[PDB]
Amino acid sequence: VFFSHWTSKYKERNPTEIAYSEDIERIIDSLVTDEITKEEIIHFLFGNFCFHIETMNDQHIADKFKGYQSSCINLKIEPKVDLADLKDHLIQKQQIWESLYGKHLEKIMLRIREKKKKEKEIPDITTAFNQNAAEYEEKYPNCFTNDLSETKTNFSMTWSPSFEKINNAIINKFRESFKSSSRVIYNSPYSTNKARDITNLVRLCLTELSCLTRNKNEFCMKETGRENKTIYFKGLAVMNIHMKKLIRHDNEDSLSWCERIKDSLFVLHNGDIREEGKITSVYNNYAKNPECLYIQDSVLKTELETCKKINKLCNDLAIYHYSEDMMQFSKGLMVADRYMTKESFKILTTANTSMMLLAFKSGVPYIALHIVDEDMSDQFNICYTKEIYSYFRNGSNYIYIMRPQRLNQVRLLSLFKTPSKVPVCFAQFSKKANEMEKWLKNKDIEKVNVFSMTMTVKQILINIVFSSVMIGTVTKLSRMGIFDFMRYAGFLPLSDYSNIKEYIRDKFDPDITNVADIYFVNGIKKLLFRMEDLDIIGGITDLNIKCPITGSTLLTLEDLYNNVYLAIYMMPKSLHNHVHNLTSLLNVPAEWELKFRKELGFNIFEDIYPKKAMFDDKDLFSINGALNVKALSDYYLGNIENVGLMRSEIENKEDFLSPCYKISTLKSSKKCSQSNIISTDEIIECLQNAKIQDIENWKGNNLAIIKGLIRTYNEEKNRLVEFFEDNCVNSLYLVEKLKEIINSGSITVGKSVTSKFIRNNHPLTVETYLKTKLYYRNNVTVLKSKKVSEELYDLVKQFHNMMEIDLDSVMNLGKGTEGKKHTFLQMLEFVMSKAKNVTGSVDFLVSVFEKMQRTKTDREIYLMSMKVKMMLYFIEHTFKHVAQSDPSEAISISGDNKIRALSTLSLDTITSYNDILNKNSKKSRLAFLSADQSKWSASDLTYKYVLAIILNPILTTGEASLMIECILMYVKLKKVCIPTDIFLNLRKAQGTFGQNETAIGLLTKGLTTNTYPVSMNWLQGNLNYLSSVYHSCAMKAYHKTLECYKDCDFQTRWIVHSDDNATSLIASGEVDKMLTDFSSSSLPEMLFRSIEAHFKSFCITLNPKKSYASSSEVEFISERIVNGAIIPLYCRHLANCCTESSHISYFDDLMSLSIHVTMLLRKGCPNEVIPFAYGAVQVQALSIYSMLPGEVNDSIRIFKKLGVSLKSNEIPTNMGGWLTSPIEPLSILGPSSNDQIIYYNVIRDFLNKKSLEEVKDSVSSSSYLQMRFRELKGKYEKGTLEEKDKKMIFLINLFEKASVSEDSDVLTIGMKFQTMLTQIIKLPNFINENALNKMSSYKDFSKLYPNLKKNIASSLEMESVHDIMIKNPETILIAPLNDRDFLLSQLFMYTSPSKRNQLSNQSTEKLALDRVLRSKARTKMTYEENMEKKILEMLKFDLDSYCSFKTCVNLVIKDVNFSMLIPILDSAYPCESRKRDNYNFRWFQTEKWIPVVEGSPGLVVMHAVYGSNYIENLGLKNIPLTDDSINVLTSTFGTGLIMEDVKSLVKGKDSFETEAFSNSNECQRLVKACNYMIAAQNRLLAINTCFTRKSFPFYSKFNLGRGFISNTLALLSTIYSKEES
RNA sequence: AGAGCAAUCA
Repeated sequence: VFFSHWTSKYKERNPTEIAYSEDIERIIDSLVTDEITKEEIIHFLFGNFCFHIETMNDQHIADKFKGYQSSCINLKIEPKVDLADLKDHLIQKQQIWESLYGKHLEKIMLRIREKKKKEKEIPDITTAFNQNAAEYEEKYPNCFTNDLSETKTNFSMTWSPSFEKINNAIINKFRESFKSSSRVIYNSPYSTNKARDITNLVRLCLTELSCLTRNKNEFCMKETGRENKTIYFKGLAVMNIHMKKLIRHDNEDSLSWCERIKDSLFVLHNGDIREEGKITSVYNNYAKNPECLYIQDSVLKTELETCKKINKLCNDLAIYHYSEDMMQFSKGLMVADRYMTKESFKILTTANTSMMLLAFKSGVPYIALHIVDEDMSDQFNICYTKEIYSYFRNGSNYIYIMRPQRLNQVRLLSLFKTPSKVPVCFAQFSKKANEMEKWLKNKDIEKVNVFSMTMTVKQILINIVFSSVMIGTVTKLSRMGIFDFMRYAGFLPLSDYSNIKEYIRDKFDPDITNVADIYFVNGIKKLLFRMEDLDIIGGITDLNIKCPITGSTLLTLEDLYNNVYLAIYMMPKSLHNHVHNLTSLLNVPAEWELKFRKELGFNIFEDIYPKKAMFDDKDLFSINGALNVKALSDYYLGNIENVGLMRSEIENKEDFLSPCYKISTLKSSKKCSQSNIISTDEIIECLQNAKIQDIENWKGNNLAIIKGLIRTYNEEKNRLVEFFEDNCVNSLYLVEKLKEIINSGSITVGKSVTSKFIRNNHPLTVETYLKTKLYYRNNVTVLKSKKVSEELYDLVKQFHNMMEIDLDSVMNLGKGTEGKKHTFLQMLEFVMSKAKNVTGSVDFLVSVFEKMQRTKTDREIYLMSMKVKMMLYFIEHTFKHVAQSDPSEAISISGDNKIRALSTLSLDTITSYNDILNKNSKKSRLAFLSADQSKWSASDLTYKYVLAIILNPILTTGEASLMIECILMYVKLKKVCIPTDIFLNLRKAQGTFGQNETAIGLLTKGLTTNTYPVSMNWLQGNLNYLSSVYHSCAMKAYHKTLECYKDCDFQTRWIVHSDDNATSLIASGEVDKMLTDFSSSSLPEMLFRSIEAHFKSFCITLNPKKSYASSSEVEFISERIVNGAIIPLYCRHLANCCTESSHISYFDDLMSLSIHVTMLLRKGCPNEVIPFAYGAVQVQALSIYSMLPGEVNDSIRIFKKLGVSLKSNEIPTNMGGWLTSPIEPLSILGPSSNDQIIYYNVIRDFLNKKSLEEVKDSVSSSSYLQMRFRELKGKYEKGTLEEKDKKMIFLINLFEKASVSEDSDVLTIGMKFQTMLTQIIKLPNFINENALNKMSSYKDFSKLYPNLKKNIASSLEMESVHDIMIKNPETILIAPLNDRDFLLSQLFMYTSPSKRNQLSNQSTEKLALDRVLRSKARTKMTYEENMEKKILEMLKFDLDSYCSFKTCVNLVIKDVNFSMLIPILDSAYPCESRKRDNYNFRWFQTEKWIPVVEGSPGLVVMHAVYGSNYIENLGLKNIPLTDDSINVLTSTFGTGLIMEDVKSLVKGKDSFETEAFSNSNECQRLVKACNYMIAAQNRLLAINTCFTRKSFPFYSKFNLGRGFISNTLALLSTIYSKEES
């Protein structure tokens, strides 16, 4: 049935004695027990498919039986002759294999009893802290000091005192103040030549050098005296342009000092006099009158007043002005990295009236100067006692000079995100503080003041201000460490967890280097002391204390979880040093491989002899062996039901029989890191053709090779001599030529210059130096990051025997659909036959790159080659559907909603069954376990998967052999290549200081090899489905083992993600005797110890610290759920709103952040934080791209200057507008709703109607838009235009010019936003030529069409190129149908300007600085002038825009979601009758969705957390617009190649005449009007489509659809929140 | 002086 096709060519290959390795024989020989022998285990293993015989085809049964007979013949036994004999043997087997679970149960009970007695008990938390400090002191001697005057800087690198007096005025004020007598006073750091030098330097630079000037602020130094030069040079000598000093955790002096620091900072913040600014304007717009974001304003009146009071406190506590000063100073410091030299300096002044920075030429050093009044002098001295060098007095003021500093670009960006970070932290902490929010509710907005506060509330406010500043201005790494400890130290209020003292004893890092984080450490210590003192409301009886903001009288656990996780998630990412981070990341697999190698008996040099028979129920690296195959057989038998249907579904849905470019994963542009090196033949032939007469004529590769071998002769003479001996016959000739070269004197030599030799030279030089350096009878290679699409193009070229690109070979074959194609497994078998040949095993080589994981500890990403990527795709996608049939598995998720769906399904099913089973039973106990495995990749085995390939009943004999061969080569041939820069750094350090090395220097033979072996550690992310299938198999085996206990009945449930586990267990019966036998005091303790023992038997290492068992709380990955009620956890979206952006435009960034705003609205956030989230995303977008109000490059200012009739809130977001949509259309529809509402409002205003029903009823009748356009034309002709008509003209022309926009040569088969408009304005990216030159498709393009196309004859070549494009339009119009449409499309992608900038490699952090430099520049006109001429061209009428107006009206009206949301939003009853009976943020739930998911019916909920569908798919019209605009563009290029003044053609061919008729009018609009009435819908056989009609079908029906209706669905409420009433 | 703790950037 269903025509089972042989999907391989390896039909005659068996898993044993036919594949490349004989490891299967000793895998078998290591599996024999005392009761089950060799013929028994091979009978079961190679013939257990007979249970899956009712649902397989006859060819499948015959092939598997022939494979069984061949394998049993190969393994030297007598096979069974018939199926009935095999079934009789198999039922005898199933008896002797079912007699194992009792032995396994006794083994885990003995293991639990053995592990119980070995532990040591920590007496208390203080002793745990002392033991951690003692072991850290043993690791680092003399680290702890008692002198506080030698620690690090306290208040980061920033100092912002408030100023009381209302660019050159501040500078000459500092000039006037800095000319008094020398009354310089120095201070001790905690109660002096550098201070004298810096004081003389600042007084010289402020007296004699500031008045040669440039750019009104930057001055140099040449024409001054010798004494002034000496003072300046001493100042820069001071500037410079283990040694750990730590303080203990039990210091009370640091606590008192930090309390005084907090009080002095709060006194300092209450002195500012400014009341206008840039951040203040946007935040006061969004939060001063927050009723403009809601629809039903009158039904809630406490929430909006609380938001207003928080905004008033932010205004009165200088939060906005402090953030503005930080952002301005960071922008100035980023800008100051310019073409200046070391003898010139810059003066930086922000809008603050008395703060000055002296910036000099790693970073930019600077000096800060402040002028404080007499009343705040002592508080300034206390608050900044660490960082004051000197101060003096002038009149009634004090002048302060601060220390020299230095900052990196990432820290400058982190300080640049201060207005996004700080105010939302202030808002959330002030909301979560109970006494603060009740005082704000008690007092009125006219009477809230700082000086009217109770002392407790004032202390809470001081803690909130200090915590908000220290969170939003994070620069160091000790804060990152203590917040990671605060992340993992929240497991106190649960049951048995085994990390109340062990986690603090092991994983705590006492890296306290200043006195500000002593506050956080004391807060977490107070919380743990209170917890150890001894749905769910917490803190009303625990009486605990918030870690950041003290905040007594806690309401719920949700507030503390959100506060702590917001503090975790609002840290930067890329703050680690590159060399140290990469050495640690390369050191972890080296030691984790040396541990396995030294444990299991292998020495360093030998290979990976697979099974030593020590992989049998041991501790470190072992499985049971004879239990794993029974568990896998039982899992397959209970899981796989229909083998033929499952195989057919795999072949259809995953596309095994499709060509490789039809696979989405193997086609997209990622990095694959192939190997590339210059061969030795090139080097020796370059040395042969090197001419002593042409020493001065050496340019390029010859010079690079010559410098490399000159450095090799200077450093490793014997190595180079033996290299010449083993690679050239005329070694003496090469040696004497070397002597003649080095005796010429026309070259340059180099000493030890660290990584600068790599940095400022050619890569060819350093790679030939490494190759000539590390010659040890081997081949050393480096890795270069290539592209996946480019490697697929090269592989498709190589499969068709096209070694070199030929003009006629590609074009001669591939006619139509019925031309030559290929399949994925044909390519895979060709690639495997290539890679099995002897080539040095270069295909299995991995490069390691650094991921950014927001923590001080860092993860890594691995780059595997194309061949290994294809075998991993094969394995991981033939195991994808096996996980899709498992209901207890959660890697086959439909996004993020399904995770919560099956988590709540597990919890509510086990709670319901416990409530059912509790009635009239003997005893009942329930437990849950949130588990996290220790090391999922390094500590696990890989030969456990070979045992799982064989038992698969889906596969047949021949594909399982190929998978076994792939895995056996993957284990044995894998190695990791060290990057060249850190390799040379390690070699230099070992040469000059160490002469000995660590585990990496033991795996490498004394740092003489670039690559080191890693074998049993399959790297992270490579096997994500197989490991989860094995995890579920292990859990099912655990349940079947628990079934064997006689006294009690156990029911287990589990949810499996890779490296995750959420187990739940109900036990009934003799629970006391059961717990006595299991040596546990409670069921969570039993579950913890039994799961640990069983997983250790299944080679899965459980982490005893970061895993906890409880009785009512489950945590799968996040968003913990208690008693069937979920905890929201919106703080991830809250922190993502303020930190992460794409930095590609303003429009795209605004929609990307609005996605997070919508998701935060769906996750159930309080009403107060919503305007601050609006302001935060607006501050980020406007501060990076379209400048925030108060400066040049605005948009409202440009509109006001040009006098456009649109209002301030009517600007669309593509023109630089603001996110001004209401909240319910945002939460339901999405970020495109503001553009839709703007267009709908101007459409209703122009058509003079009242309701959407009337508008659509008038539009649906014909002869209406024509008469409206005729009336508008007559009004423009007479000149009696109105405001509504001008707005409609502007928006019609905006929609018409959005089709043109700029850089619109993109194919864009799938868009990101599905928005109605386009981007319109794009700053040109940083485009190079070297990265374009490295591409092999670019080399093929430059070889096939010559160097005239590299960057008369060029015109005719481009004419021929577009002629062959016009002759085959399917190449540029469709994604590649077959061969002769993919590779030549890749060559065709390089034609014309503005098509080669689609290949971009700029990171998201190196693009923001480029955009900051680019926006204040000419890229040539300007940004503001480009915008001004765009509105000047847009304000005119322009003719034949009726079709654009009609399509705009149709696209607005036709949306079913909009047309069903708008009347029910306009006519929704406000409250009651089971709508709005609660008011504590229980209106954000009901009025958001309950009329809507009752309008779109199928629900009964009142309080829910939503995971929505992709119902707003507004992308079925923009893709036709893009496709026929692309066809119009290439037709325009062809006809402009033909002739000029193309308005009417000269009667060429039929395609030219039809394209002339197309572009006489608007082609996209008239083909839309044609497809509106025609219903052809041809079958796309690529034969009759050209026969029927060329142009209109070829750019109408070839987008696989026309303009049709959308679909609505009921928003998919995952599960309820806890219902309140 | 500042950043970091593989003996690193200035």
